[PDB]
Amino acid sequence: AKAPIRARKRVRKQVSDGVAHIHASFNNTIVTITDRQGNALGWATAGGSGFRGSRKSTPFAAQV
RNA sequence: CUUGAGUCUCGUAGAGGGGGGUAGAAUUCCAGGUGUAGCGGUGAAAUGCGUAGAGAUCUGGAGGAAUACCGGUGGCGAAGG
Repeated sequence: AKAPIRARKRVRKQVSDGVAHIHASFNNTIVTITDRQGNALGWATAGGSGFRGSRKSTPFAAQV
């Protein structure tokens, strides 16, 4: 063993495939990637990107 | 008398009515797994929902109300329908 790399050479799972489920809501948009059996692996939102109801509800907030 | 009106047979369309029964789907709501700090609401957000484990996604469970399409100036009703 040498001293370790500056950016990772490896990654701890490799399940390859999933589903992005989007709930594009009337006030927001919520995006969650889930494994193929529907157990959610991680998520993020429009509204948490510094937006209230009034801006989180847009395709640009959803894009983020 | 049969012509107005009345009567049965018989062909027949129908969201007509009353009584009871019913299927699938949905609006709603919860838990928990997975996940992790977000969710929700407008004109503005606040009010409201969370982090004490939500929202979202999967799976389990709960209630009460109503039938999208079809569909027509159509068909039916004593009218309200």
